[PDB]
Amino acid sequence: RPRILVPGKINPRVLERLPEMFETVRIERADAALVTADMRDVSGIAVSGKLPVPLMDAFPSLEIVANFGVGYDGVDVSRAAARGIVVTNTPDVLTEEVADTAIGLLLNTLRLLPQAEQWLRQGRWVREGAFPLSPLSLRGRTVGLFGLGRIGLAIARRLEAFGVSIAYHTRTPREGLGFTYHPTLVGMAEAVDTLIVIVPGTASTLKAVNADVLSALGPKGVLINVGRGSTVDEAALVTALQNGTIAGAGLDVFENEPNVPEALLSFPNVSLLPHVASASVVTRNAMSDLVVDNLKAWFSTGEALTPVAETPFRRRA
Amino acid sequence: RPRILVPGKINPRVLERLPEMFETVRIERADAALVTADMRDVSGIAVSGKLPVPLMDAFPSLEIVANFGVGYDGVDVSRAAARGIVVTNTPDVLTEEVADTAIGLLLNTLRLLPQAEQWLRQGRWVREGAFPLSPLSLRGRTVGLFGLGRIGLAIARRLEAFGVSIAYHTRTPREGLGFTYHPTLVGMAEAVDTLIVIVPGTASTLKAVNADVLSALGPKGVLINVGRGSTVDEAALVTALQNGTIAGAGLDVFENEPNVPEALLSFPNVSLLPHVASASVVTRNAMSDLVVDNLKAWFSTGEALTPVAETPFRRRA
Ligand SMILES: NC(=O)C1=CN([C@@H]2O[C@H](COP(=O)(O)OP(=O)(O)OC[C@H]3O[C@@H](n4cnc5c(N)ncnc54)[C@H](OP(=O)(O)O)[C@@H]3O)[C@@H](O)[C@H]2O)C=CC1
Ligand SMILES: NC(=O)C1=CN([C@@H]2O[C@H](COP(=O)(O)OP(=O)(O)OC[C@H]3O[C@@H](n4cnc5c(N)ncnc54)[C@H](OP(=O)(O)O)[C@@H]3O)[C@@H](O)[C@H]2O)C=CC1
Ligand SMILES: O=C([O-])C(=O)[O-]
Ligand SMILES: O=C([O-])C(=O)[O-]
Ligand SMILES: [Cl-]
Ligand SMILES: [Cl-]
Ligand code: NA
Ligand code: NA
Repeated sequence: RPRILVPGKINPRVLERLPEMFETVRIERADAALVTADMRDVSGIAVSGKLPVPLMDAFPSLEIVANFGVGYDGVDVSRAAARGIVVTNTPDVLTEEVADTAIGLLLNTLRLLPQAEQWLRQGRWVREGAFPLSPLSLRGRTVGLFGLGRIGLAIARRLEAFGVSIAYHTRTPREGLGFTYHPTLVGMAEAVDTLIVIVPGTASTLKAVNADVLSALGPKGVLINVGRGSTVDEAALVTALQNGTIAGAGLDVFENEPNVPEALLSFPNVSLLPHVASASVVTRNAMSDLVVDNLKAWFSTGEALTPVAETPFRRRA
Repeated sequence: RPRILVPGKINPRVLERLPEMFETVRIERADAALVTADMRDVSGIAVSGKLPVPLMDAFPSLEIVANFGVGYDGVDVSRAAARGIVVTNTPDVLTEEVADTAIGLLLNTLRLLPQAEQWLRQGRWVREGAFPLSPLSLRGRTVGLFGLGRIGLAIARRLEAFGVSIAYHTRTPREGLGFTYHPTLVGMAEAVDTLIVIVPGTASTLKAVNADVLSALGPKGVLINVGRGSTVDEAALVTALQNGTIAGAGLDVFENEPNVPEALLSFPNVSLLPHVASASVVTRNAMSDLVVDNLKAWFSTGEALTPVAETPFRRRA
């Protein structure tokens, strides 16, 4: 039985299913200091969260890293590729769930539904009367999707049914769709009043949503981030909200989770979520299955199910 | 200049625009006791909320009641019709807004987004870690719309883009659509796991969502009510939630607003809103304009813009 390392916390379904083919090796944190000599025969890793290079490089027989999540920025895929290690992620099985969350977050941001529920639950409906009217609405908005991949397209399909205009920005256009392409992010931001962020966290997207993009978005502007916190210049966002440069924001992800700047907590026009876009039992069960099924496919057939683009590898044993 | 009575609270936009053609007469509550002899020449009423018959019958020259809202169950339309009084409502201008709110409420009910935001805002992400996974999801659900009118159809169009099956129950089928018709409410409830209520509050819908309907909905069942509180047997709903007969509920409307039963507040699988489905500035401005424009059309041309079905009347002066 190949030996699979699981560092730190992971969905119990992964742990439950690894014994179908594997011996499991557990360490308490993703930390190379916890690796003992008896673990040097480990052939695979299943991981949720960051995988530091020193931990990855502690295993000379490592063949595969199975990442829990579609984003795999916590894995140094360049180093994995240089070592001939395949990296797998969990695309597709979470696409519709994340797109649902994005829409919920957008509606909560615009219509203040969480605050309205608080008003009721605190007894204010009885004592004070109606919750104040929301200054914003989805009606009449124009939405720009930064990213139009698996998840961005699913978000766009939803938004088509809400009667809003849709535009998008990607490095390469996706022709065949009826959406307006913008070759620059700032150009799209100028044209739209609602910006949805759903790109990976890479060097090319680092602080792409900056002061210039937020200024272009404009005074009716609403920012929704369901991608990675790294993509938004978080200090610039706080400034834009403070000054009324933009009208609101809804964020599922942040620069340094679980820490959220105190200033972001003060704004009554901001909705905040603790990175919950895929966080249902059914979707996390599906993600768990795909982590395990990648490992099973690799060790049984030599072909993973969902290798990442950077590692189109086949097993050599 | 005709004199228009405004009893109790109304959107200030109504009050701002009435002077274009009318003299306004205000009373503090919708209460016949507040009517003075000098008010007996009043020719119209603009009202948000209930209009008791004794108040309506205090005005012998009354020609028109302009209701703020598409639902007009707070007006005794049978008595208005018997007196030859036209009744107007505010359809269409709120359709897309209410449909938006219904989807937001559904997503908040299923994915616990308001609770997840509370977890973050209370500091729990830091010490306790991730918000627990939501037991429910929209993924794989089958939705039954009780009502498929202006607003029900708008909700269905949205839901088509979320990849869920859609069925509906109305007294008469709407052929031409690709949705499955059910001739009974209980039959639809059997077949679906998600019931969205969007019918008017009438004698025929009074407690239609009862213990039998909730039992048929079943143990994965989610109830969303954005129609009228009268349509749901609220005591039966509390029992069903307590016993695990159904899995969750999201409610914008209640039997005796603003009072919500204490038991409903205790359930962690319930989202509650203070009747906010149309409650944005833009949509309430449009509703205000339609109340005033009905009154202006009536007194200038003798034809209202949006008379109700029960009063297809033309002005006689
Ligand atoms: N909040 C959460 O829980 C979740 C967050 N995520 C995040 O969402 C991301 C996207 O997921 P998914 O849709 O499956 O990924 P895809 O690879 O299918 O799509 C990525 C999109 O981003 C675009 N893109 C990438 N780099 C740039 C760039 N520099 N400038 C402009 N566009 C760029 C791509 O187009 P092109 O290549 O043409 O530029 C493509 O349209 C994940 O990497 C993850 O970080 C996903 C799931 C859960
Ligand atoms: N929470 C909120 O803020 C809002 C609530 N509302 C409520 O929503 C209601 C619906 O508005 P709207 O869609 O514009 O109205 P419509 O008149 O356009 O649609 C009403 C629908 O209900 C159906 N219906 C009526 N009685 C029954 C019955 N006994 N059994 C089955 N179906 C029935 C009708 O079909 P059929 O006649 O064939 O039965 C029709 O499909 C309003 O009356 C109002 O009370 C609306 C807006 C705001
Ligand atoms: O990429 C993911 O799936 C994530 O955000 O966890
Ligand atoms: O019927 C309406 O529009 C309402 O609920 O106010
Ligand atoms: Cl998980
Ligand atoms: Cl109002
Ligand atoms: Na703009
Ligand atoms: Na059922």
